[PDB]
Amino acid sequence: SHMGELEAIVGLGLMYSQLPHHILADVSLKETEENKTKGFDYLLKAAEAGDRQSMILVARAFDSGQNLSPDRCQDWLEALHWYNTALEMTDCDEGGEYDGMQDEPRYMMLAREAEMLFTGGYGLEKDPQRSGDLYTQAAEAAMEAMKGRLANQYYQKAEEAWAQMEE
Repeated sequence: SHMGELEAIVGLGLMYSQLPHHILADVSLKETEENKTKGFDYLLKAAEAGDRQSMILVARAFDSGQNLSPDRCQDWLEALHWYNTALEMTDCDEGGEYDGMQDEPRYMMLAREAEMLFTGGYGLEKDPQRSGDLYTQAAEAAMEAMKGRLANQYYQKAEEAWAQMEE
């Protein structure tokens, strides 16, 4: 025989009205919603909205200078103001710190604020007594957090504050 070998592929070329979605499927949305939500105005609008985490973000943004952008005047009074707010509006200070993950470390926030207030920065007033007291609150918060080393560290910092406070 001499037929049947090498079958010509004919009667093919159908089912084109389906079109695999793996090809030729523009499903890209022209809406950069996520972009403007990652913008300074949003963080601070949410800071004014009442979002504690967002307040901490803008605070550290003013402090670190990074997200504040370097083309803007570095003010630490606004930062201080926001740190105050976070501490004053937290419900984990009066015996309500039972989350497990300390995403808001009271003692470290207090410590930073203390240092800020005790140093100054031209625009921020140096109030030694507030810093001393703040170190004590920080260290006590650390004691409560079973952070003995940090407590005695800022306590030693506190002792030096009142030692230099005697002027």
